[PDB]
Amino acid sequence: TPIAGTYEGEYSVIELEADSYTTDGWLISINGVPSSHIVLGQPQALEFEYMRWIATGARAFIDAHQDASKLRITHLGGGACTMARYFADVYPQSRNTVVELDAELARLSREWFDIPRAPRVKIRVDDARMVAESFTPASRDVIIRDVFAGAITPQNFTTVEFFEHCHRGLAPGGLYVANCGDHSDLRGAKSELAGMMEVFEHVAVIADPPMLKGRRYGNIILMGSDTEFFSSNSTEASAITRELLGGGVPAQYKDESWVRKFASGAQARHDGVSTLQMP
Repeated sequence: TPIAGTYEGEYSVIELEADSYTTDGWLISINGVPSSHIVLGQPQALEFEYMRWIATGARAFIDAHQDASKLRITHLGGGACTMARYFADVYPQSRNTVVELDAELARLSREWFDIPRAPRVKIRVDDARMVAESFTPASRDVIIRDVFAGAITPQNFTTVEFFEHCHRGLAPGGLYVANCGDHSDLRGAKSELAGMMEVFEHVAVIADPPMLKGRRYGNIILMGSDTEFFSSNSTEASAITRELLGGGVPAQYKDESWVRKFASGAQARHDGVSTLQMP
């Protein structure tokens, strides 16, 4: 069992709180921001809406297009390794590699956050941008980006150069999926999409409707692949939709045609010029 309290991470303060009502339920917060929720022994139980959305969009794609018995999923970030733990249970032959910045969060995840052994879930303590730059061709089938959840994504995870590294690492036709937090101008999400469209042939999104409506900050799941995404009037899209209506916040699947209009006019981002200073 986890022990409730405050833990000093390498890059963050980590707080573990036991659910009052759920046996073996645990909330994990990072720098005061709720970041994951788990129920021990129930690796498919998710409480974070955007995690449910990633699960729905990624499973629809994997089920339609990929071979689960040999699936390789790279998680660039991911609070408590919970998404990795989820996919490891849904796809019991999958190999999930989580690249985590914080050595102490990595250690707590292995000890207390109820993950299966490596290679089903394998943690690498490293800078995720640097790991992406070293991807070799066709070395993974899915990449899930979930860095610093709750914050606007660091710029180096949003550029054409980053997406090009991800594209090289993906098996032909593989899936890129990102959690993007944005406030209601949506300039961040739209610029990420603009960069993704230079790199991947196809894009789709799963969106929080009150954020699209400018009511609040929210999450949008950005998907890119050289494989076509389902169209809005398909039976697969209806199945995705029924799942998206099952959470506490009903969400919407938007197909490539919608995304190209949504992000029209947005400018892709590029890595900044080098600002390295030498002694």
